[PDB]
Order: sequence, then C-alpha cells, then structure tokens
Amino acid sequence: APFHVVITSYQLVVQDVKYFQRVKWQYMVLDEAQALKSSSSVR
DNA sequence: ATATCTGACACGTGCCTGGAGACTAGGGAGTAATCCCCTTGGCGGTTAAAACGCGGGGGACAGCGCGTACGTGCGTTTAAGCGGTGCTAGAGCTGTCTACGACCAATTGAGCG
Repeated sequence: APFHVVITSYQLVVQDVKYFQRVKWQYMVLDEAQALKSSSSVR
C-alpha cells in the first residue's frame, strides 16, 4: 500500500464507512473501545 | 409482579451560516478646461379650428328560422393499488479544452490646416 496507517474518530467513521471500505486493512486499532458499549448504536 | 420501555434534558461533533479584522490596490470622488448643449425665441408654408349645405347611413321594427340551450342514456372513460425493476442524481474523479488571463500588432479618433 502507498501510505500505511490512517487515524480516525467514531463520529466521522459512522458517516464515512462507504469511503473507507474502498481500501482494505491488515490490522484494526480501536482506541477507548468502550465507545462501542451500546450494540443498539448506529456506530 | 415484572421485564423493560420512552422520556428527560443533558454535551458529543458534524454541517454551514454568518461576522469582523488587516491587507492590497481597484476605483471612487474631487477638479479644471472647454466645448458643445439644452434651451430661449422670431419666422409665415402649412394644417387645427368651426359653420353651411349636404351625402352616407344610423336607427327601431316585425318575424323567419340554422342554431342554441337542457340534462338523461349507456358504453366507454380514467381511477386505483401495488407487483417488478430501469431510470435516475448523487457524487467521486478525472482529463483535459475551453474560455478567460498576459504581451503587443492594424485600425481608429483627434488636430487644424
């Protein structure tokens, strides 16, 4: 891949997923993952 | 009775709208020089203005009759939902060419002879 690691936040990712899925990743890093505690969330 | 629901009620960040600050430099505001203008104002070939004598036809009937109105028949009109699924705008991105910038020639207006 031409550029390696991308830095993001949950408010962007829940809208931008359609763009991010245009590129594959080897590994996912998910920081303060308690942001995902609600399975009811759109996030 | 109980699981768990629908507010209460708030700060998360997104979006764009919307304001004010400090800069350049585009252009607006101040001015003469001077011209050339809107304007004032007498001139006589030409038509607004109104009678008299008069021509073209406006005016008020009688009633014939080629069309006009009602409003129900009856068979042809669009309604109407909701199946599939191609079109359609979003929208992400070029891949340039096309109209709009930067440097300087043919043709014009100004000067007066």
